[PDB]
Amino acid sequence: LPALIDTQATAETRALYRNLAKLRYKHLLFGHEDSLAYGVHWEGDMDRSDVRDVTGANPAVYGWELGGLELGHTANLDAVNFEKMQHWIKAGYSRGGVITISWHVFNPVSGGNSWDKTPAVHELIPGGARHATLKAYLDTFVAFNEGLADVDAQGNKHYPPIIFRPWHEHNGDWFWWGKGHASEQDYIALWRFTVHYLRDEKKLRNLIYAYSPDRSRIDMANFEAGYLYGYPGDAYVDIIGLDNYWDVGHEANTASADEQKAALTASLKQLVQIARSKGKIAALTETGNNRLTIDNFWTERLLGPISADADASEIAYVMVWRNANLAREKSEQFFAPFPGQATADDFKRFYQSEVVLFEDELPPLYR
Ligand SMILES: OC[C@H]1CNC[C@@H](O)[C@@H]1O[C@@H]1O[C@H](CO)[C@@H](O)[C@H](O)[C@@H]1O
Ligand code: NA
Ligand code: NA
Repeated sequence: LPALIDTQATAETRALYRNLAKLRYKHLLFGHEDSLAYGVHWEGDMDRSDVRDVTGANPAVYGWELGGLELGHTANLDAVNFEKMQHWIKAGYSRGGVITISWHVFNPVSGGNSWDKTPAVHELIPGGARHATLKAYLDTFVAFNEGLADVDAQGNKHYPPIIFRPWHEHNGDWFWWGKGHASEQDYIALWRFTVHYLRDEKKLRNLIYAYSPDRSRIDMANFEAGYLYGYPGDAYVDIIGLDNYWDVGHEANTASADEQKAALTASLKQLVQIARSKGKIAALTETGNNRLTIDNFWTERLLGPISADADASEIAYVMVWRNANLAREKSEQFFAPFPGQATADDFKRFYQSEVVLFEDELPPLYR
């Protein structure tokens, strides 16, 4: 019953959205960022994942990241080669997995990265001096997407559906498109242009658009108002997402574990209520406990609070962030386990739950 904002979406893209809308009541898809690219202790293998090394299964949802594509780089900001990324997207999709993409766009004004707060949104939007730059940046995604296509025996082109999740965590102040660096109206203009350009001008038909504020900057006494800061309108969003690392044990959060569990459930309950009111689908688009320091994290801090409330449980998927490779990145950072990591057995339990689906037990999402 939810309908995509692209009324002409490909059959496979329509099917994915419809099937997520059906599956969400009884199930939760598990996702991992950069899951096939590397893990904490390995890089180079062309078909491997830390998640699979622990559980025997790939994640159901594969997250990927485009930052640097817009500058013509051959690899993204975490050194993931774009040609390999296209291969991995196609491989995951061929197995029935779901694809989602974020984009830590570099700062066009300074040439710095997404964390360089030099103002740029006002320049990029329609009427802005750098509007040609926004078009050029988006054109690089159009080209990347073409490298995901196949053409069948009848001459018809097919693509993997993509849950495209741009301009994320915009209620935070850490990215240049965030609060304090861009006005609310200019952010909305940026989002609306992104959709008009990709869906209407460029006629991409394989996208599902996900909106994803950060929970850590939402007042829980006024959740809906905070969630809807910068919301561009129902004609511009398909997935009512949320990045919530706060209620799952973030080091800076002084709330007790019991308060945090309750807040996780409440955040997802309200997310789902917003999605229901709008005819959309909700998802926990980013979460996790960096370095997996919390005993029984998966069952006690993630699955338990989601399953505690029937509204909260109607999220369609949950994705955790990447497993950075220690040999080349000096800051230890990971959100899924690897063999021998302390939470590995609890992650097996999470996988084993009847609620949680990894790639190996997905129904056919694309018909
Ligand atoms: O803390 C984990 C996430 C939370 N969401 C914002 C994101 O920037 C952050 O992780 C960083 O992600 C970038 C892009 O992949 C990466 O370069 C950094 O090293 C962090 O993983
Ligand atoms: Na669900
Ligand atoms: Na399961």
